[PDB]
Amino acid sequence: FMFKHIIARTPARSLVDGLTSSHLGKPDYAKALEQHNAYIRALQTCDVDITLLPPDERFPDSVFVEDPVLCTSRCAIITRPGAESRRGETEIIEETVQRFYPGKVERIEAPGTVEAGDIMMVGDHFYIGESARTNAEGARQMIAILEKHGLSGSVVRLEKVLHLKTGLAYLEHNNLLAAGEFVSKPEFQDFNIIEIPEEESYAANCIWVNERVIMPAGYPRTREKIARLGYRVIEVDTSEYRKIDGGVSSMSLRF
Ligand SMILES: NC(=O)NCCC[C@H](N)C(=O)O
Repeated sequence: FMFKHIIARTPARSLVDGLTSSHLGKPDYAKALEQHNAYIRALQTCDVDITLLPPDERFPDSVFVEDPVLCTSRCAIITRPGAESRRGETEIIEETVQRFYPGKVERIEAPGTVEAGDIMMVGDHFYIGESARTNAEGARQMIAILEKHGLSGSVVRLEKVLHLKTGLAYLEHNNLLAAGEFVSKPEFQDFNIIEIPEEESYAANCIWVNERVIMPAGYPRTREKIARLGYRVIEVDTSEYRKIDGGVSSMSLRF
């Protein structure tokens, strides 16, 4: 398989006020702009076309387009963010999704809450984390939609991270990056688990795109663990997004 498209959104000046549970300082808007540009330039080398949406000042975290939608090979499901300040992000991305998925857009409804960063796609199976942002009802609604379309899904329990993909990344070919509490999960033991060292935990969030793997710059052990598997590794500094608990998976929709 291969992805044909990516969707992303320019960061807003209000990014400095993005939600966070970290204490790594506040994002520097000018520097964040340069990093997002570097991220797009990396994506321009991955044989995909890119749809880059304009910034929206009303939504500080709207650069993290991964959360408001789940794009699959069969349909797109608009989610329902658990974070109060981000629920409205579904509205500003709906027109784009509708253009790519005519007559194939589904949606999560109350009382469900889902943020797609909690979803990890492995073939036609979708692992969905039960977090502070994605509740069991939301997971249920999503699994039912996936099943309606011939896909499958399951719930993964978590307690220590913001979203499932904060500490996990599937790089195709059975290669799974795992950090913290996901490393010893029974559901993931038939994968080739690549345990991320503690000092480099942030680097568990990486993206496979057409045999290239885009990862945060500054995590050398992880970079070598991926490189040796045969992937073309591209390093992009995302330090300003790390400050507001986001990374490379967070910043795009890939399908
Ligand atoms: N899928 C993701 O990695 N989402 C990260 C969202 C970070 C944002 N500052 C938030 O707290 O919602």
